Amino acid sequence: HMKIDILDKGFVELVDVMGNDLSAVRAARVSFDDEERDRHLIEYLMKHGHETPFEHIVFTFHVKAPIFVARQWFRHRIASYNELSGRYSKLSYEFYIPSPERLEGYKTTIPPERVTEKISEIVDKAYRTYLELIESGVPREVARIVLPLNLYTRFFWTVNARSLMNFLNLRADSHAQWEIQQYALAIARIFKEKCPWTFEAFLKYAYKGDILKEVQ
Amino acid sequence: HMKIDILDKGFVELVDVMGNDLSAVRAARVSFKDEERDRHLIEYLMKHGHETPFEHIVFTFHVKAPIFVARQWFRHRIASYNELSGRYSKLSYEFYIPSPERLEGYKTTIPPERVTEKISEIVDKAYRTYLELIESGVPREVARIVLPLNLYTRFFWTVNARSLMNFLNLRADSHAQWEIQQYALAIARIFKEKCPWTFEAFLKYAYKGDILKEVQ
Amino acid sequence: HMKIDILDKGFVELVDVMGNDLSAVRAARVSFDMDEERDRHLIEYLMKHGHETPFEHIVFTFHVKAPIFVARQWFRHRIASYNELSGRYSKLSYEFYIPSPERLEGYKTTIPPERVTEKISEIVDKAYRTYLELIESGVPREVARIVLPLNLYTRFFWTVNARSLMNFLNLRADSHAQWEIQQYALAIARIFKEKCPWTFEAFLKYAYKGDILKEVQ
Amino acid sequence: MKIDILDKGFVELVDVMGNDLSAVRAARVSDEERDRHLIEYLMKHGHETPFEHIVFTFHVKAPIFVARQWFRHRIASYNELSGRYSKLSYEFYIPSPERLEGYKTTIPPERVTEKISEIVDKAYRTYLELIESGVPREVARIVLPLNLYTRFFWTVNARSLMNFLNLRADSHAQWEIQQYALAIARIFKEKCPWTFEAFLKYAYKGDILK
Ligand SMILES: Cc1cc2c(cc1C)N(C[C@H](O)[C@H](O)[C@H](O)COP(=O)(O)OP(=O)(O)OC[C@H]1O[C@@H](n3cnc4c(N)ncnc43)[C@H](O)[C@@H]1O)c1[nH]c(=O)[nH]c(=O)c1N2C=O
Ligand SMILES: Cc1cc2c(cc1C)N(C[C@H](O)[C@H](O)[C@H](O)COP(=O)(O)OP(=O)(O)OC[C@H]1O[C@@H](n3cnc4c(N)ncnc43)[C@H](O)[C@@H]1O)c1[nH]c(=O)[nH]c(=O)c1N2C=O
Ligand SMILES: Cc1cc2c(cc1C)N(C[C@H](O)[C@H](O)[C@H](O)COP(=O)(O)OP(=O)(O)OC[C@H]1O[C@@H](n3cnc4c(N)ncnc43)[C@H](O)[C@@H]1O)c1[nH]c(=O)[nH]c(=O)c1N2C=O
Ligand SMILES: Cc1cc2c(cc1C)N(C[C@H](O)[C@H](O)[C@H](O)COP(=O)(O)OP(=O)(O)OC[C@H]1O[C@@H](n3cnc4c(N)ncnc43)[C@H](O)[C@@H]1O)c1[nH]c(=O)[nH]c(=O)c1N2
Repeated sequence: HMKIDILDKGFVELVDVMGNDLSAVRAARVSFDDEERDRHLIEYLMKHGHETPFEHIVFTFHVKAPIFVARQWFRHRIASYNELSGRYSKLSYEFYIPSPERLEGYKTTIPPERVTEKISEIVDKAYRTYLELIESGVPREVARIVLPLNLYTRFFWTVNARSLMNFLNLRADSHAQWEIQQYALAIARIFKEKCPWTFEAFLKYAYKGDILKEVQ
Repeated sequence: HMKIDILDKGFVELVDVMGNDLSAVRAARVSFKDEERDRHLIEYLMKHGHETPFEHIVFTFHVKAPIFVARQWFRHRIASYNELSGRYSKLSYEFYIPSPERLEGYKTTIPPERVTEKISEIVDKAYRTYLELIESGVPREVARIVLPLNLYTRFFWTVNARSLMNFLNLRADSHAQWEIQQYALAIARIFKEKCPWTFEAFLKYAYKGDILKEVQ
Repeated sequence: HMKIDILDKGFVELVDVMGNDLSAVRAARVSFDMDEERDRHLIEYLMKHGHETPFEHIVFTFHVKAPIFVARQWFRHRIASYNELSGRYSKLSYEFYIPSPERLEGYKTTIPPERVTEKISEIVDKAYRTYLELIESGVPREVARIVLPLNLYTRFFWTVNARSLMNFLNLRADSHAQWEIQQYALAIARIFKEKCPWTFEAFLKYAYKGDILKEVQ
Repeated sequence: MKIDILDKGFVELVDVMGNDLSAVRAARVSDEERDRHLIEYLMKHGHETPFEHIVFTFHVKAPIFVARQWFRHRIASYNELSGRYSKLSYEFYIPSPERLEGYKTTIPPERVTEKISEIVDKAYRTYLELIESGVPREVARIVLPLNLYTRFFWTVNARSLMNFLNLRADSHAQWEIQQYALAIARIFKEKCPWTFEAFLKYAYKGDILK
């Protein structure tokens, strides 16, 4: 299974896939079974906006992302989600602590290392308060509300190539938060590995973002 | 490939599938095996209305059906479709001619065999008019409008188990037209073969229709 | 109620609408927490930068009477709500779309365009008479109707938001789409322009991918 | 219509399209007593598509943990407060001691309320300190707790709204979202009384509304 590590404790793991570039070719021509002619069709469908044949290629991912990242991701309605229940599921209680390198470019009054320290400080205080409430008898659903937005969560993502290509135009772009951009780059990498023709054609004719045309 | 013939010239063919019953188990637990425990979870998710884990099992079918059946089918929006272009495809023109046995139960002034003959008569007249217009230079998109609603079409249907179970509840039921009931029975057969635990649980706790609890 | 007649016997009628151009402004203004000129400037900004979600808050309900072959192309738009006349039970008017000889202008035909119109009328009369003969003899509606041509008129209700409506106009109000549905999309664009003038103007200026709306008034 | 939820939250009706007859007009394509009888017929026989023609727009102010459960309902339109570009107001959900009634706790319920206020003040002060020192909003905000209030616009049709009520206006859903769901049901009852009544009588799967 393809697994790309993202941020300090996160990942993107490919669980399953249905079809390849030819799944889109079969659907566009409508018949159940030439390499150059088939790849030429992929480029034709892409450059002319014939997006429906690409809905026949489906992916299942296992993502471990911080809640603030998952909140931006889960806004993509044309997909299937299954996340860990904060009310009942036994979470690992891992948190995203940005490295000082995340603050490179911004001029700060305090050192970037002090920002990293202040984030660690408040997640430890919040987590200790949570355990103290849990130990005292407060139900999980009430005690968990004190936990920060950088807390790690795990989910299953079933998405078709069409909706995956929309996620890439929006999330694999400089206007999206750096944290989600990283997760989208891993999604693009897994997509390129499984559908090389559809990915290449996408970057050539349909891709609206910027970071995928700059980063290898 | 599983292929079930429906009506006089139609079929339902399984193109591809992603996952099995365990795909729904993995998605519900949020983790990438105990037969009794896994089957007990499928039954728990089904009886308590936890339907989202079943969206992680996806199917691709190749269906050949009359346009009046396709019109009823394509009303199911939570799916992916790709049909033959009536405007450009050099399609095989075949029509659904109901057998006299289709009219069994209804009291008719003319014999059921005469109904079958009258349908064949008018489809031949309509098809001959179409070819005459096509030969005379009329574009396909205009000449085709004279063809009857029993004209066979071909399409590719990508649907997840949840939306497939909604289709079964509605189309594999006596209230739906006899022609689509037949197509839904073939869908249920391919679904049972690939996801036996999910199909058994669905019939036991969620299935709202009638014909699937009567027909084997 | 706005009603635009399409083809020989069809129409597009506006049943209801929710919101206007300022509905999209109110929905966008919640993001960055906080005037006609300023609110029109926002619509144009959202449109040119691909911020499409605020436009989902403007919803329309239409009543369309179109030939089945047109409805088949329309109903492919899944991000909408539909409700059509039941062919199995509903009492249809039994009206058919007969193209005028002017529809065949441009194409070189061996037979005159007037003969094409006559041949279409000929076969719809034959099919309709066969249908009534089966209906009178006791054949159930669901079986007897299968002989009727694709040019037969149907009626439906269409509930669609401005975002999905703008996808429809992109695809159907374009030269690559069949002339029949282009006509229906032009009336949709007309009703959309009348209710959402700022959104429609911004749409043609920055987001519209088709061709006929930038040429036809 | 505005219904206040929890300590600082609300559900406000922005706009609505149609009423009970919008579903009647949409169904009749396929008299008060005869129209109401149709509503009950469509509901008891599972004819749900005519109800998609009644659409609502709400303005909701709810904590992030409630919004996370709400936003899982994909058959709807959402528009939320950025966070990356918006000005973070000191608005967090502090449960009252009455929220812990029923559970036996080692510390008093009033001390739980105090400990929640204590940690939100610490997290909000840390946030302002990072913001003042030059840390961008999108990075500094990650320290804020899940009880932080957010605002969003919700455009949903009656069919998807009735699915939301079957799931969220039920004892199995968290008590906080149940409260919001009761406000969604109240506004729905006021605008579509026939649809709500028939829904309660034949289609409603939950428990708290009955
Ligand atoms: C750089 C940036 C900034 C922000 C945001 C995003 C980005 C990249 N987003 C999220 C997007 O709005 C959108 O949710 C997401 O891009 C998914 O984007 P999305 O495009 O809505 O994805 P989808 O999976 O829901 O659906 C895929 C396609 O399906 C169609 N669709 C689906 N449901 C529909 C329906 N109901 N009606 C009509 N069409 C519908 C539509 O054509 C869409 O492209 C914000 N959202 C918000 O509310 N306030 C904000 O300030 C921001 N902003 C701050 O982070
Ligand atoms: C009491 C309780 C506990 C938990 C949860 C919920 C509740 C109430 N939920 C969230 C539900 O899934 C939620 O109701 C759903 O997302 C929206 O619930 P939902 O019912 O899927 O609502 P929708 O608006 O997305 O869509 C409305 C309808 O549209 C159809 N649909 C939409 N998209 C589809 C598609 N892609 N494929 C097929 N059909 C699709 C489908 O028929 C659905 O009924 C959990 N989810 C999770 O992953 N782990 C968990 O432990 C939990 N659990 C704790 O949090
Ligand atoms: C000129 C022309 C020619 C032809 C066709 C059309 C035209 C204009 N179309 C129809 C399109 O394929 C399509 O259905 C629709 O027009 C676009 O219709 P569409 O763009 O898919 O619109 P929508 O309303 O279903 O959904 C709105 C948005 O929602 C998203 N979406 C919705 N459901 C989704 C999902 N499940 N997965 C991923 N994304 C999904 C997606 O981003 C989409 O833009 C054909 N279809 C076919 O099967 N064979 C053919 O030969 C032809 N062709 C000959 O007539
Ligand atoms: C016996 C019988 C008879 C008829 C019909 C069906 C059957 C089974 N229909 C068709 C019917 O109205 C419906 O369109 C199809 O059965 C598809 O059902 P869904 O919408 O549930 O599936 P679909 O696949 O489209 O969606 C699945 C689920 O997604 C949700 N959903 C999808 N899009 C949504 C949206 N925009 N808003 C809210 N929820 C949404 C719903 O929860 C739905 O259950 C009909 N139709 C007609 O027009 N006239 C008629 O007379 C009949 N008669």
